[PDB]
Amino acid sequence: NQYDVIIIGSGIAGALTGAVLAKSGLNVLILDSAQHPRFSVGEAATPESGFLLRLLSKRFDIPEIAYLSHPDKIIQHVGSSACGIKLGFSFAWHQENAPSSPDHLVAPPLKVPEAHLFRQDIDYFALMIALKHGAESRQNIKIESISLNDDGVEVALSNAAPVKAAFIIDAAAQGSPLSRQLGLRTTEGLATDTCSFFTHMLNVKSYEDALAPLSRTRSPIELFKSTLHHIFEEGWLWVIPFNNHPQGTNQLCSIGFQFNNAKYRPTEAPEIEFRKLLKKYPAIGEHFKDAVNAREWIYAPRINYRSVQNVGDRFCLLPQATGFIDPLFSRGLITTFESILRLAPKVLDAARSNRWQREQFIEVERHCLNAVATNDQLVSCSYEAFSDFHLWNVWHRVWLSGSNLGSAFLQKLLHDLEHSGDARQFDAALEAVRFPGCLSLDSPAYESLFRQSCQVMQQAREQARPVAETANALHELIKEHEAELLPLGYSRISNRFILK
Ligand SMILES: [Ca+2]
Repeated sequence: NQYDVIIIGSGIAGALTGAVLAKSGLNVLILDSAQHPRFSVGEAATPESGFLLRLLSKRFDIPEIAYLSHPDKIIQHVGSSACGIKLGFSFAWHQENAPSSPDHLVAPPLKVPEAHLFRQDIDYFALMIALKHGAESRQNIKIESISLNDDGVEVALSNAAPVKAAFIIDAAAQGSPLSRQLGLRTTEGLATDTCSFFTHMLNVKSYEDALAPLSRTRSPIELFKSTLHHIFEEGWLWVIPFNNHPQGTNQLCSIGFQFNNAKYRPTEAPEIEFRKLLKKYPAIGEHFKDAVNAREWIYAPRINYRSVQNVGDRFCLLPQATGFIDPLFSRGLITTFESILRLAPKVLDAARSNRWQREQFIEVERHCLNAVATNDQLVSCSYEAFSDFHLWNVWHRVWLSGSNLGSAFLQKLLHDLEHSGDARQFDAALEAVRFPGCLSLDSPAYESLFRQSCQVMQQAREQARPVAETANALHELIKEHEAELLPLGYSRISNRFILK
């Protein structure tokens, strides 16, 4: 074969997959119909995504991958416009036909700052990592066909000779091109049904200046220096600044609003839907008095999908090509980076033994499809908890306790790897987790809390239960399971800023 591995898509997922494989001695070809620089959403890093990048870096000995996990390192090595800063997630709740209250907020702060990724700069830098380790890249191409054979894969291209490899990876951020032709993609059975409008803006006012200062909120973090979620019954809006870092030079702020299609369907053009949203929620409008759009609004009428399979003898779909639920909680990048970390060693074994059977990659599929299902439950139940602040306040502890447990588990895996230097042991440890794709990874007590909490929320939606009933039911579940969670005081509802 001309190449060991062909990768579709040259964003961060495809580029980092290409880098680790090329560093490990494979001949890699990255194909993309787009070209750099180009825009992309999926901007909010998490503690999980940070640890996964550091794991990728350490597992494959590529120090530059670890720069992408911390904003100071991004500023220094990628560039001063390449990120904003994030000291936590903040959630501010609103309701139609009532003034918004600065006490209807929750914001768990971080120990260590994470990044708001300016993806045009981040992704190009990541492609450069791959290129410097020997991966070939072809941009602005047109794939005529993909053929999956006994002996390999053939990709036909427009105005060029066909290219051959042993294996193909679909790392495309959108479209799921291999998923299309294989008939694997479906919306059947998903609880989440949401649309999205997104763009980048100049002169978006900070939360502190527009709505309420730190003296009024009593928040331990500036909401300006956080991934801000404005939440309400039928949907939510993100405020993700790139212009909030003291050494940063980016002027933009990412803005996206999502609707639950069961509750509200948009009928008009994006700027009209935006102005109607700000009329419904004048508190949110305070961000945008002097703001101007720095690109066209993108509308996606349904962002949710999944796939019935995602690996074969000669292929693997990375998580973005397999399934997506919603930007809420930024679970997409988490799933993506863990999947690469699980897949890459198996592709190396396969390339070195020349054995290419679906069974070799079954744990990659298991993690991916379980992650998407969990993500679907988490988000759909969250969209229901948007109906009331007190309900949201109680419910958000279910997400937080899980995520805290998952991060702690990933940190432990990193620490073990760094002190032993044992890559096989790490690969086995990640594969041996009891709940791959779930928020905790390995806590039966947490996953009991999660599953019963999700049941409470789905019943509440199906039978239109009172929000005070639903909140109390969740609160008792947290109290029941609290002893087996990290000791952060998840059950004390009066504390709206759960500190590490
Ligand atoms: Ca080779």
